[PDB]
Amino acid sequence: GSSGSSGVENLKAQALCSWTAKKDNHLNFSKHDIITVLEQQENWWFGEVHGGRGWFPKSYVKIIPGSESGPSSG
Repeated sequence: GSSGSSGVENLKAQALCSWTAKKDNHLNFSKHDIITVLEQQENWWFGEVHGGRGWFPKSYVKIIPGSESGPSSG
C-alpha cells in the first residue's frame, strides 16, 4: 500500500491481577497482560488476549491510553 498510517485499532485494557477462565465464554489473562477490548456490557467486557476471546469484569483491568514513549516491541 502506497500510504496510510494504519492503526485505528480497538481499545486495550491491561489486567491488574491474573484471572483464569471459568465459564466457556470467560476470558483468561495474567497480571499485566494486555487485552484487546472488543465490546462492553454493564461491567463485563468482551476482549481477546493470547488467542481466546471471552468476557471479563472490567474491574480486574484498567483502560490504557497508548503504548506511548515506553516499549517498541518490534
